[PDB]
Amino acid sequence: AAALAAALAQAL
Repeated sequence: AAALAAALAQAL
C-alpha cells in the first residue's frame, strides 16, 4: 500500500 501511495504522489 505504502509503495503505491508514494508512486502516485509523484504525480505532483
